[PDB]
Amino acid sequence: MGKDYYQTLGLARGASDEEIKRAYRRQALRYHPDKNKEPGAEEKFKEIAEAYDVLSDPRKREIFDRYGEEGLKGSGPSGGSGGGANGTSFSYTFHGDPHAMFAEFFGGRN
Repeated sequence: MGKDYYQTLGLARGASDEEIKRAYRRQALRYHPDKNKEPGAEEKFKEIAEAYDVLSDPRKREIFDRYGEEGLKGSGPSGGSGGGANGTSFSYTFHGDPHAMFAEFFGGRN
């Protein structure tokens, strides 16, 4: 339905940076390799990692915040052109994967 980052974190849209980190920890633990091994859920984890990605990274934070998810995937206000993609397909920037951030922050623990 909706790829609401806060709903994928599992908290209120008006939550705090700290709560976003903690909420993210729960979710990253939820889909941690040693906790959950399922195809598609691995992609859900990417979507959650993406959710946080922007919450941790001001560079996509403004974007998400400004327009939302569609303005980051390439289907928002200029949907179809995806910024400069023009005719090129493009998923969420899962390259930006704060499982390295997570591994650094919490290390896959509580």
